Amino acid sequence: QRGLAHLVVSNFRAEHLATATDAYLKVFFGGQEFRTGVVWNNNNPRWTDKMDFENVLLSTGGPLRVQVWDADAGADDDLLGSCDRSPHSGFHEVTCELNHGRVKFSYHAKCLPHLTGGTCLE
Ligand SMILES: [Ca+2]
Repeated sequence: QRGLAHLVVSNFRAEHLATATDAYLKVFFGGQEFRTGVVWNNNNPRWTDKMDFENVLLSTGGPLRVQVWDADAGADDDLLGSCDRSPHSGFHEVTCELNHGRVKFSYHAKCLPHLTGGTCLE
């Protein structure tokens, strides 16, 4: 099958998210899902998570979706914002502007052998 790649997403951090924020991320690609921990009381959080999505369909299986949530203990959490990317092969630094502030992360996408092209369709 064409369009297949290894996808690893990392180096998650956010800026100016507010007035106190308790942020965590949910990160999706196709049917797969990761969730980070909560950084309590911080408008510029960083998370150490490395998210290996292993083999994915880079073309059709997307998008890569990052949700930035504010944990509210004893109530419903607040969705601060969300962004989508259609990943391309290589190494990429993403900046997602939110209504307030932004979230940043990197990803590496490498086509499976005998595939090439920016979305591994060739
Ligand atoms: Ca809650």
